[PDB]
Amino acid sequence: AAPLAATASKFLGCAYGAQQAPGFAQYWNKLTPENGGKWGSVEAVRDQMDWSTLDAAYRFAQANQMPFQMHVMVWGNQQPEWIKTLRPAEQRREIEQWFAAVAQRYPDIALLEVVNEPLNDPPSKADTGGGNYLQALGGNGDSGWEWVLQSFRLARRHFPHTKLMINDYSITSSAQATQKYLQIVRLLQRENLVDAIGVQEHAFETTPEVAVSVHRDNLDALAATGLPIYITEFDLDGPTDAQQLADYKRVFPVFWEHPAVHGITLWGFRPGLWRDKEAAYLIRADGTERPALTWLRDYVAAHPG
Ligand SMILES: O[C@@H]1[C@@H](O)[C@H](O)OC[C@H]1O
Ligand SMILES: [Ca+2]
Repeated sequence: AAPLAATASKFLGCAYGAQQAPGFAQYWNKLTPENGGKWGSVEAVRDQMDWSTLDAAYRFAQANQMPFQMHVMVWGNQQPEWIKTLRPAEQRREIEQWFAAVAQRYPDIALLEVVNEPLNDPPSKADTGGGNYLQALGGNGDSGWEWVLQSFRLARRHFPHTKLMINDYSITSSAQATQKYLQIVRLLQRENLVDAIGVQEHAFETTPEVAVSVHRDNLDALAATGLPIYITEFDLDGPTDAQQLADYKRVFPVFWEHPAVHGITLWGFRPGLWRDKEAAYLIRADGTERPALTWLRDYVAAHPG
């Protein structure tokens, strides 16, 4: 039994970790580590690196010839706790060492997610896993996004052959948010710092009060940069099987059939994925496939692009 996108022109991948492991390669052909590549997962204690969970995702991806998306170098959650109180110069040396460490250990990263959530969750908080290192990367600076520039400069320096991606949520749901995001992309491109645009597209981003057409128009706007688009963390809630199925039919094709979208990654498929309470899983606890998954296999087989 072969992955859904086996004969398609773009990948259909999934978040990977212990609860998503069973049967993974029979469904998906690309992966992102759900949690193990966050900095606070690897370096919870300063200067001792626990690569075990990240190694598990990378080794699995390689064993299965699937592209690996490193998630994530800079974010405002699940960052180490010890960095919060260091002076910015010291924080910066730690950031640099984290970049260099990842680059050395993982030579075959397909897509490096350098910054996730610049419009929503910058590393500027000092709560649990907040990081509080925005000023180590120059803060907002002249342009308003200096720290994003600095993060991508470090990634270019340390990963000279790797495709660099920016990622965020609640982008395609509004023109104003898409224009905001594209200002960051514009600033990055002044120095040719970014290679791909990611948008997460969780359930909360694609609800029907905003028409799918508006998401399509914003995809076109993002695509106007000439950069490839990736849908990075897709999920649709399933309080009933039928709501989930109807949502899949309404939402999924718009992203899948967009000529600038070069891959979609679901944010899990088995119970225990992030939106478990909302029953976003496509396979039930008893191992059975839900009607949205039945539909999705057929739809992807019929849409190779
Ligand atoms: O790491 C993921 C993040 O990028 C996004 O906010 O969705 C939840 C997290 O699991
Ligand atoms: Ca260190």
